[PDB]
Amino acid sequence: LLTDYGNASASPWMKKLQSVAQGSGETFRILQIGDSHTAGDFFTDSLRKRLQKTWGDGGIGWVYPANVKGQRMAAVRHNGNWQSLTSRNNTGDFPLGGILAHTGSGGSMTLTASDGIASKQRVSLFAKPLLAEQTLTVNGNTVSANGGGWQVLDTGAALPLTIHTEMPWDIGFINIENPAGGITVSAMGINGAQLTQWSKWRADRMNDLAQTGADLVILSYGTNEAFNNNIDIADTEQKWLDTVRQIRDSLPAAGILIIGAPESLKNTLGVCGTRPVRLTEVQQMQRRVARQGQTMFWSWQNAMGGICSMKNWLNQGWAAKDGVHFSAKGYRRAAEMLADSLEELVRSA
Repeated sequence: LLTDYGNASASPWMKKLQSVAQGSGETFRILQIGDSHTAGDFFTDSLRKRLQKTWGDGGIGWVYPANVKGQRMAAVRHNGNWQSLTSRNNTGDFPLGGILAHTGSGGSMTLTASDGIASKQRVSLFAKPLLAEQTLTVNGNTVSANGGGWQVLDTGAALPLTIHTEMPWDIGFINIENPAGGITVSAMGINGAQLTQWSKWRADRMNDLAQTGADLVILSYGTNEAFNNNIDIADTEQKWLDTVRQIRDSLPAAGILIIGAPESLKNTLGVCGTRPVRLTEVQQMQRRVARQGQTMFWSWQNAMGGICSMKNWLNQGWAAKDGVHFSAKGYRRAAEMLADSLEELVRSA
């Protein structure tokens, strides 16, 4: 299921994960960026709870600044007055990930962890203040910008977290990491997104990517590319290759895992089919990019039983009625196979 077209065992990130597994106390950061399967958080949260039991709870990682309509965070509940906006249907000066929230004046947001937390955690925010040296507060502590523009505010707090803004700010993702180290899985999804649609994000998005501190980037797209009957594979392959090349430029020390689209059905009509017309070209392309870019490739379709399997998963309650999206227990099944593959790769070093 997992093919390594690079050199996993020799990699700097491998060495970091190993070090964390003995309890170096560092944080190993997994950042999954992708479409609806990522945006729902069922895949990533299942992945999170497993790799955290295996190698340590590093915290929730990077989460939304506010509720995002039709999208989901599993590790935090949001309660407040900020208004989110995403690159899905809209234009905006987006930080990496396509999500921001307007705090407005006298704004307020509380993040409460679905489980237990206790102590001070490391907190980091993508933020952009209206005025240059502006402030907000985090559990009552004044936290200050330096100059204007998008930037990362480094602070510390315990959960639950309350962020007060007297005057307007735009807030991106928020990082929340356990100081004792371990693993974080961060879900940066947009419903319906394609990998090339990072272009909708601000020009410095890669400078944001470098700041996420990710040690392993999981790129999970392909489903909606496959739904464009008129997609141009060669050009798409170039832009995909360019994205891999740029991730490597600004995250020189990270692993890259490309998850090939799972089987989707244009029609659940008839036993087996019918697949989208361009699904196989897309799937194949994703593997070519993985090998040329020397990345890891995990075949979601092969994890399902290969071709003509989505109908099986549909019948078994693993997939949603539409034949594209999965059920919550369907995603848990997929992600667990991936976690399997990962631990398998690690143990073999």
